[PDB]
Amino acid sequence: SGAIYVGNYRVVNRHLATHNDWANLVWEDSSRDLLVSSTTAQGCDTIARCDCQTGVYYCSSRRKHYPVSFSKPSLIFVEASEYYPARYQSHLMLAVGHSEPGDCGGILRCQHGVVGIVSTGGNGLVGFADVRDLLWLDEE
Ligand SMILES: N#Cc1n[nH]c2ccccc12
Ligand SMILES: [Zn+2]
Repeated sequence: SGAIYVGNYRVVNRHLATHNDWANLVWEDSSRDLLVSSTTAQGCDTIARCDCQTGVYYCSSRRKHYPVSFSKPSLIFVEASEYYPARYQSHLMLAVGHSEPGDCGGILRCQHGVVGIVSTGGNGLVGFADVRDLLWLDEE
């Protein structure tokens, strides 16, 4: 689990979005595993605007932050999951690291701020849904 809170936006994994998230839907992309909902409270997170390929992510299944090198956001084939069929996920960044299903929502961060959230795992890889292209998260 986990979310990004920026302005009046809550960014979550689309497959973990709650009734409240869907009732307050701003934007969702199935191909990216992202959903953004509106919030009444002002969020404190800053989104990275950059093309960093290194950062640190939080891994709930290890209670650890790990530094990683990750690929630029791409269209990648993602095996079967208990929350998705085998399919192509877009805007996905891969690193070598540990990721189990409950690690979804762990934040990847660089010096510029939040890069994305854990979205995929298995085979010793961790996949992160990029948010840095969603420039609209940064105003109203
Ligand atoms: N987990 C974690 C964090 N590491 N660095 C941060 C900076 C701002 C907010 C949260 C964190
Ligand atoms: Zn950066």
